[PDB]
Order: sequence, then structure tokens, then C-alpha cells
Amino acid sequence: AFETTTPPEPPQFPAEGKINYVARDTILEFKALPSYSEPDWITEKFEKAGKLPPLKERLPEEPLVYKTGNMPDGVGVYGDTMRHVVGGRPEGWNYIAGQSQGWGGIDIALSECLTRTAPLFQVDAKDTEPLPNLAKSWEWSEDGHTLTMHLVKGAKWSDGEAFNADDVMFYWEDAVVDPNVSPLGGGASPEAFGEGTTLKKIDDYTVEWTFKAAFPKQYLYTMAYPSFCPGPSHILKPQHPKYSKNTYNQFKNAFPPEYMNMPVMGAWVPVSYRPDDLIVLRRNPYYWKVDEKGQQLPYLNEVHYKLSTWADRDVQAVAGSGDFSNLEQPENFVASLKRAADPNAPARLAFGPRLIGYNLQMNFSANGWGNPDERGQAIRELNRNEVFRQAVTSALDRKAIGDSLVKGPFTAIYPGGISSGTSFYDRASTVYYPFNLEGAKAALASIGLKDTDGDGFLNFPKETLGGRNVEITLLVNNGYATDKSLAEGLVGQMAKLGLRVVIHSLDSNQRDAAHYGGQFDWLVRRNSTELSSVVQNTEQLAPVGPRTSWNHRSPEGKELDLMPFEKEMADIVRKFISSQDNAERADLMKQYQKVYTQNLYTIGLTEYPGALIVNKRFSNVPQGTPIFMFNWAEDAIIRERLWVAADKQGKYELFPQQLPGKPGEGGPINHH
Ligand SMILES: OC[C@H]1O[C@H](OC[C@H]2O[C@H](O)[C@H](O)[C@@H](O)[C@@H]2O)[C@H](O)[C@@H](O)[C@H]1O
Ligand SMILES: [Mg+2]
Ligand code: NA
Ligand code: NA
Ligand code: NA
Ligand code: NA
Ligand code: NA
Ligand code: NA
Repeated sequence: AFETTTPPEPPQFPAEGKINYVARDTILEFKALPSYSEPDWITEKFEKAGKLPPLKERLPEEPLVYKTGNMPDGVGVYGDTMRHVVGGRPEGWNYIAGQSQGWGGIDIALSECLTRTAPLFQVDAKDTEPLPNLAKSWEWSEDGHTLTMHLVKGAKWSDGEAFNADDVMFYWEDAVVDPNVSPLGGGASPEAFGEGTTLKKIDDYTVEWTFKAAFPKQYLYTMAYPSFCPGPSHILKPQHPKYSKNTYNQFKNAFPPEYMNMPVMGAWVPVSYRPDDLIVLRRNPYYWKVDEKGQQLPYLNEVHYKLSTWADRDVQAVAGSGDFSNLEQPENFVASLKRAADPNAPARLAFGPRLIGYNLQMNFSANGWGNPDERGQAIRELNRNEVFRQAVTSALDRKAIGDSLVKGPFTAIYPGGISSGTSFYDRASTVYYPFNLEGAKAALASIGLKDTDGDGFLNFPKETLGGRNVEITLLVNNGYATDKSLAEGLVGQMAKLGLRVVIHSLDSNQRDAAHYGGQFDWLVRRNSTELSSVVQNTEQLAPVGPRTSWNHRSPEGKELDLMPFEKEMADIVRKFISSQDNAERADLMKQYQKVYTQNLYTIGLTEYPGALIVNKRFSNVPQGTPIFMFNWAEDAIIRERLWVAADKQGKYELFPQQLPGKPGEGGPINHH
């Protein structure tokens, strides 16, 4: 009944900061170097005092080596602190059991994964193999069902314990396969790695994947952050219910934020924590990454995470008291641009492509996900009705939504689906339902929704819930002004259509528990990587598995009650995952976009670009780094490779010349 078209082209964005494209193998390689070096105080005060082993003995025989050619400013010098500001709060250190550490780069820096993809924003080539990280190399069998994966060899956790296949296997078996454990982020279900996929240990430094499909190369991306970031099994395994008398809740909570020096494969280790104030990390002396001159990374000795608000991160970065921000809330754009416009500004600000998007997601489970009551169930039935979805999207004045956030060329009309800023995007394949409130009102009337009590809100027919008013709950992340503003705008627009929408505003952790547990009717959410990049966590594009979709999961352990268009989307996604043909992949994403946007798998709210803000004293920041593409800029900028020239260094270290203490002990260790 609606006059659909394609979305109008947004205003031209002079998108400052162009990316310097490079080839995949210009960034790093694994190899032995003839000599290695580290900060002088480690050698003088720890090694020479017999308190820490010599550096060569702490490194793998073949460490990960960053190639100087890809370094924007070349080889670094030691020193200084990276000062981050975050809106989140740590629950504890058990990432693989689903605890948040506060976001804003903390878990990104702690939890290293098998592969790495965030720095791939600088590779234009199709289609790029994820960078090796904890997995140094891999080989496909001739038939394409077997993937032999070789691990970094001789690397150690920050506490000196060997990193090997046991850590990989513990994550796979006891975190992924185990249905009672859910790693942080809402993903990492077994089917995210392919239906029926198995993983086995060959030896201490070799694992073997077996896939049902032939060459499903897209799963290498799933082996990067957030889905395959192994934890220290020697510490975690004795707390797991399979190997102790602990319950799953006791395993999840065994490492509270106060527990210091949690072993990591990351560049820095947590050494201090003050509630609602600060987390301090110190350099990991067992870090397994070096530069081409043999200097053990990171260059920065310390990292701070000030516990504040997300809006304060922007404020502190432009003021110069914070060193980094992802300017991603349009309500903060004008004030930030004003401060950045001063030539004496301590920080540089640079917008990227339009990769920040928001969708309204409707719960499509009519078979019990989140155990809904009679009211909840009737909403799942409306959600699954295509005429209802068409009315909701048509009742949205998308120009007004964008203007409510910020004026100017930032926002773009966003019907939903793949972001307009990504290479797989096809405007002609994007179904746009223009603002048509009258048509939206007539469509709801056609499915039996009419105002029978004179209050302007539509009622169910007499047969459903005694003909009461339709009432829909809207789950919102209370940590962001943008999410709240979009939710408030959504309530207003729905009231004009005649639907009563009630906001359920929760902090990040509670919001995640309600979302992943399926305890929602509708929710407002900022897009994740599958919509900004397609290639990162591709399984999230459709219900390919019982728990891969953000808005259609099945209760444990029922099958999905998929609608025909969702089955079509799932088939396209599985075909894309196993394709190495560039023309076929591009065509499949055109088909995917059309099915998504025609059927309204989700309903787009708005889309706009974000800007990376970084203190000017840092060297090695890549030009044109986007705030979000394969992952957040905290990962993409490669913080372990950043450095500050000696004459520009800040004097901000809270534990200078100190190293992390033992897991569960007081805090850091000194030389005297
Ligand atoms: O982790 C870095 C990130 O932190 C904040 O975003 C948190 C959200 O992003 C995750 O990908 C996750 O899927 C969500 O649950 C989580 O809320 C911040 O807004 C970002 O700029 C960035 O620093
Ligand atoms: Mg071990
Ligand atoms: Na074979
Ligand atoms: Na194990
Ligand atoms: Na298995
Ligand atoms: Na239990
Ligand atoms: Na806290
Ligand atoms: Na993927």
C-alpha cells in the first residue's frame, strides 16, 4: 500500500582525514630478531636485581613484529600515559563469562583474540584475510572443511604462565560450547562459528577447526574481537562449575573489580581500582609484540580509565585532560568542533564516513524468548505482521529525527540495513518507506487496530487482551544522550500514529541482560560491526543460528520460528560466508539489503559520521582512522604502537617504574 523508493542522497561530507590504503601484510609478521630491548628501568631495577627474567626469556622465540613501513611516524620511544575517560563501570574481570570491564577500550586492551581486524580499515582490497594475532598462521584443507591453526609459540600471560592451545580449548569448550556461559557482547554462541563446527587440539600450539560448509573463510573474522578472546585458563578453570563446586553465577563473579593483576595477553595489566573514580593499568612485562628494532611494546608505560560519563569523554579530550574520544553523540558535535577550531587546541578532531547508525529492533520471537506474558505475546504477534512494520516505519519523519540530533550535513535518511558509508552498500537495493502518517494510520486500521475508548491510542480488537489499548515497551541504554533523545522522539512519533510506547531505561549491564534474555517488545540500539562493515561478525546479519540475531532468538533449546524472509536472509548470509567470488559477494549483499529493507528486519532511525579525537602529542596515530568500522578506534589505532616524543611527554604516571604484581595481590610492585 506504500509508495516505496530509494533513500535520497545525503549532503556531501568533506570527510576530513583520508585513509592511506596499504596491503594486508604491511602491518606485522612473526619472526625472531637478533636482539631485544625494553625501558632502561626494567633492565636496571628488575632484571639486574634478579626480580624479573631477561627480556629474551620472557618473549616468544618468534614474537609478533610490527613493520616500520606501516607506522605513520616510524619506530617509537618509551614513556608516557594514555588517559582514557569512560561512561561504563567494571563488574569484574571475567570477560569470557560475560562481565563488562566498563567499555571505552578497557576490555579491547585486555582481551587479545585469535585474529585482529580493526586495523583493516586501511586495506581497500577484496577480500582481506584477518590479521594473525594469537593465531600466527592457518591453512585450509584441499576440500575446505578443515582449518589448521598455528598459535604464537612461547608467549606468556602477564603472570608468566605459558599461553598455548589449553587456553584456546578452555574458551571453546567451557565458554562457547557450554550453554550456561555467555561471553561479553551477546555473541559467541557455537553457531556463530557455523552450525556443527568443531574445534580440537592437535598439540600445544596447534588447533584444528572442522566446518560443515567448504571454505567458510568469513569465520576468521569471528575469531577476532569480541567473539574469540581467550581467558587465562589456569586462573579461570579452577572456578568453572565443571571442575569445582562453584555455581555458574559464582564462576562469573569469582574475579570482582577489586581483584588486581588479572592475567592477560594484552599490552597493560590492571594494577589499581578506585570505585566510580579510576582504573590504572601498567605495562605487561610478558607482552609478545615488538617493533623492527627489537623494542618490546607497548611504548606507553601506563593507561588510565577515568570512570565518568560518555559525554565527559568528549569534554575531557577537547580540553586536553583526556587523551582520546569517539565523538559519536551529535548533541556534542557543535561544542566539540568549536573547541577543536582553536589552533592552540590540545587535540585533533577528524570525521570519517557515515558508519554510526541507530535502529529500532522489534522482538520477532513468538515461541517464548524472554518468556513473555499475554500482553508481551500479543506484541510479538504485531511485530511479526508485515503491515504493522510498514505502518511503524512510514510513521517516522526521518528528516525530523536527524534534525532533532544535529543540523547541517551530518545525518542521512536511514531506512535500516547496511550503512551508506560501507563498500557493500547499494542505494538502489535500499527500500525507503517515505513519511506517510495517513497511510500508516490506514494500514493499522486494516489489521484491526482502532481507537474504541476515545483516548487517541489504538486498541486491540475485542478478541485480543479484552480490547485494551496497544502498549509497547521500549528498551533504552540510559548511558547515552543520543539513545534517550531517539527513544523520546520515537514515543512522540508513535503517539501521532496512535501507538502508546513506554520507555524502559536501564544501565548498560541491565540493558544487555534484558536484551539477550529476550525481555523486550522493542529496543533502540546503536549498530554493531555487521552493519558498518558486513565482513565482521557476519552471522549477526541474520538468524543463521538460534542465538545469532539481535532481535530473533529462540529459548534454550527450541528451534527458531522464522518468517519466510528471515530464512531467505539466513540463506544469503550462509552463501556469502562461503563465497570467495567478489562479484557474487557484492550481488549477495544487494539481495540481502533488498530483503532486509523491504521486509523491515529492523527499522532505521538515523545515521551519521563520528569523529576521532586524539591528543596532539601522540605519534603513530593512522590518518583517517574511523571511530567504528571493523571495531572501535581504540582497537584500530593500535594503542601498543602509539608513542610520544621525549620532549612532548606528559608526566602523568601514577606508578612510574612499577610493574604488575601477582594475581589477587595488593597492586603493583616496585624495585625498593
Ligand atoms: O568498547 C569501546 C566502546 O565503548 C563504548 O561503547 C560500548 C558499546 O560497544 C560494544 O561494541 C558493545 O557491543 C555494546 O554493548 C556497548 O554498549 C563507547 O560508546 C564507544 O565509543 C567505544 O569507546
Ligand atoms: Mg595453561
Ligand atoms: Na582435503
Ligand atoms: Na583446556
Ligand atoms: Na567441538
Ligand atoms: Na549453576
Ligand atoms: Na566503579
Ligand atoms: Na564474521
